Amino acid sequence: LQEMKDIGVQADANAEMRARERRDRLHEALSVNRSRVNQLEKQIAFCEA
Amino acid sequence: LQEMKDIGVQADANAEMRARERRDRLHEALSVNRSRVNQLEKQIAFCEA
Repeated sequence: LQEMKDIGVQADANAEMRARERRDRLHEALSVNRSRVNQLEKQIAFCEA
Repeated sequence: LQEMKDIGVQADANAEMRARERRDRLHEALSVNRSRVNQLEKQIAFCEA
């Protein structure tokens, strides 16, 4: 129980599913935003050249 | 010790230091590799054109 106080995380079953859903949708959104950025930078680099 | 084998990690302090050092040298080398590839790609696209 002291180890639980040291890590300082509530980790409720409801909180766990909610946390993974938000961070997983965020991981895919980051990958999509970064892919758009890379695509637009390649197009812009081609336009410059 | 069974829990330590269920999480599947050796967890030795001397190995922890050696592992982090080897990974950090590789992370630094990879960052340099990406940068080199980006400038040489610019050179390639420009010189070919």
